[PDB]
Amino acid sequence: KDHTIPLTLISILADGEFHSGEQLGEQLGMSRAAINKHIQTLRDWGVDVFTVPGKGYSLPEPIHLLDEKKISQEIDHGRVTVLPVIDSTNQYLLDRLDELTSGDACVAEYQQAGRGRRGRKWFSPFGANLYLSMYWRLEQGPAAAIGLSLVIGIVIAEVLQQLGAEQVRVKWPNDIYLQDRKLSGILVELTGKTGDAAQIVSGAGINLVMRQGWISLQEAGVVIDRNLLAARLIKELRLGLELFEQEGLAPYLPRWEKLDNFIHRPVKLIIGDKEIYGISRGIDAQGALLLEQDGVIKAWVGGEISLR
Amino acid sequence: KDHTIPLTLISILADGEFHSGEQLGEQLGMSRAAINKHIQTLRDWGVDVFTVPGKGYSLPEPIHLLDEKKISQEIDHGRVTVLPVIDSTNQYLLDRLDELTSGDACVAEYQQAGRGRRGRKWFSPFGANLYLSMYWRLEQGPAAAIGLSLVIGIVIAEVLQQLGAEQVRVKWPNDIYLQDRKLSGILVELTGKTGDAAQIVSGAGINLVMRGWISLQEAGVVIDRNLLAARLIKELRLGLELFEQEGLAPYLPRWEKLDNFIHRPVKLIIGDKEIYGISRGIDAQGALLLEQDGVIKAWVGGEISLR
Ligand SMILES: O=C(O)CCCC[C@@H]1SC[C@@H]2NC(=O)N[C@@H]21
Ligand SMILES: O=C(O)CCCC[C@@H]1SC[C@@H]2NC(=O)N[C@@H]21
Repeated sequence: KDHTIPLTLISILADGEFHSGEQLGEQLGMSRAAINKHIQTLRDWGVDVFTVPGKGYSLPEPIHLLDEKKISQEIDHGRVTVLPVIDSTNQYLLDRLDELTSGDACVAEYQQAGRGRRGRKWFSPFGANLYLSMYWRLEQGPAAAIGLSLVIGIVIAEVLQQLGAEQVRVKWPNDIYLQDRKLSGILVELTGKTGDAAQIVSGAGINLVMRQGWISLQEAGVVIDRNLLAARLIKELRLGLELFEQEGLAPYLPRWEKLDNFIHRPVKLIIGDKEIYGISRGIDAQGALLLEQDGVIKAWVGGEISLR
Repeated sequence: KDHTIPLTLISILADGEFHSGEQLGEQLGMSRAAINKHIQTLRDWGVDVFTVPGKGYSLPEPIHLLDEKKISQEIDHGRVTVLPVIDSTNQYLLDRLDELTSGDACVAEYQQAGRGRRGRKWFSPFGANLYLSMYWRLEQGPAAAIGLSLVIGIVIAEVLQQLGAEQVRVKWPNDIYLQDRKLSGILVELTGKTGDAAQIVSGAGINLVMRGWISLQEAGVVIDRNLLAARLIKELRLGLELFEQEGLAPYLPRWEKLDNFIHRPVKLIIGDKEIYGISRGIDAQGALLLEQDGVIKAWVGGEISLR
C-alpha cells in the first residue's frame, strides 16, 4: 500500500528536533490539517510523537532508520562493481578514492589499458581472465603496503589452493607463480603520507585461459566460473585484510613461508635498473625481504624479486 | 563512449552457437555491413570470432559473462530486503518461497500483523524494535528444524552478548531471555516432506525499547538497528551453514552455557497439556531432556515454561 506521505514524514522527524506544521506543509506540499492527519497515522503505527500545541511536532529522541546500503556494508565490509569495459580496474578505483571505503571491489571483463608494475601493459582480452581490484585504507603508514601485498599474495594463493591448484606459490613482494611461471600479476598502488594513513588500490590479473614464462589455471587442470572465483577472492581478501589490520603480519609469517616460491633459492633483486644477486632467505617479521649476498643476509624494504 | 552494440553483440554470441549477420541485424536493428564492422570491434578487444560464409559468426567456445548479482550472491550467500511497512517479515518470505535461497533475509520497521507462536500477535511499532526473518532450506527432514531453532537461539544470544547483554539466555525450543524475562520472540515456521528437505522461515523480534517482558534498553544496552540486523544476518548465515555440515555437535556445549532453564523446575507445554519436571538440557539431536520422578526422557516437541 502507498504510505509515501507518512514515510516521508517520519524521515523528516527522525532527527528528534522540533518541526513546525508550516515547514512540514511546505516540504510535503500539504495543508496543516492534512499534515496533522498524516502525523495521526504515524502515532497509530506506534511512534511516540510530541505535539506542541499550535506550533508543530517533535520526536522524543532521534531514531535511526533501517537502510539497505548501511546494513549490506556492515554485512559485506565493501561494495562490488562489475564493469564491462574500462581502461583499468585500478584506475577506476583510483578515480573514486574520495568515495571508497575499505573493501570496495571492482571486476572488469575487458581492460582497455591494463597496467603492469614497471610501466608494462597487462593484456586483458574480453571475458577471458580475471581483472580484479580492491581499495583499502591502512591507518599505518605507506610502509604497511608491503604487508598489504604479502597478505594479498597469501590469500590469493590459498584460495587457488582450495580450488585444486596445490602447487601455487607467491613472489615477493607481489606475484603468483606456478611451476616457476607467472600465473597472476598483482599491482598495488598507493597515495599516502608518512605518519598518516595510506589509500591503497590493489589489482590482480589471474591467467585462467591459455592464449614459457606464463602459466594459466587451465594448464593446472583447474576450471572455475569467473564469477565464483572473483566472489571467493573478494570475500577472502576482505577477511584477510581486516585480520592484517588487527593482528599485523604475525599470522601470515608461517603462511608466507609455506608459499614463498623463491625462499632458499638463487634470485635477482630488482631496484630501478640495478640487479642484486643472492639467495633469498624469506621475509622478516616486518615484511622486509631477507636477501643473502656472499653469505651475508641484509634486509631490503623495496624492490622486486626475479628468477635466476 | 557508447559500447552498447559491441556488448549486446557479445552477449548474443556468448552461447558459442552460430549467429548469422541476418539474425544479428534483426536483434540489433542494424544493417549487415555495420554488424560486420562491430564484429571487428569485438575482435579488437581480444574476442575470437570466426566468419564462416553461409553459417554466421561464432565464438570458438561458449563464454560465461560476469554478473554482479551472481558475484554478490557468493560473497553473501543471501540477499537482504528492508521493508518500511509489511504485514509480517515471515509472511513476506513465505509468499516468495519459490524464489528464495538459504540465507535470504528480511528486515521491517513496522509490521502491521506481527505473529506469535499460538496465534497471538507480535506488536511491532514503527522504528522501535528489530523485526527480522531469514529463509533456509534444510536437506534433512522437518525434524531438523528443532536444531535449526536451537542454532538460531544460540547465535542471537551470542550476538547480543558480544554487544553488551552478557546475561542473555535461551529457551527451548525457541526464545531469547534476560533475567527470566522475555527479551526476544522467535517464530520458526516450516513446510517440508518427511524423507526430504524442509523450507524454514525463522522470524525474530527483539525488544530494544521499553514501552514478563524485558527490553535491551532496560539492560543499559543501546545498539544501532542497522548494525544489529547486519551482524545477526551474517552470524545466522554462518551459524546455519556450520549446522548444515557439522550438525548440532558444535552447538551442544554452547547451548548449555546459554540455557535459561537447565537444571531448573520447568513446565513443558504441549497443546493445552502441562508436563512438570526438571529440565536437564538437550540431547545430541536437539530433543529436550526432561527429568520427571528421577527419569530423564527426551521430548521432540512443545514449549518450555517456568514454574
Ligand atoms: O605483473 C605486474 O606488473 C602487475 C600486473 C597487474 C594486472 C592487474 S589486471 C587487474 C588490475 N588492473 C590493472 O590495470 N592491473 C591489475
Ligand atoms: O514469541 C513468539 O511466539 C514468536 C514471536 C516472533 C516475532 C517475530 S517479529 C519478526 C517476525 N515476524 C513476525 O510476524 N514474527 C516474527
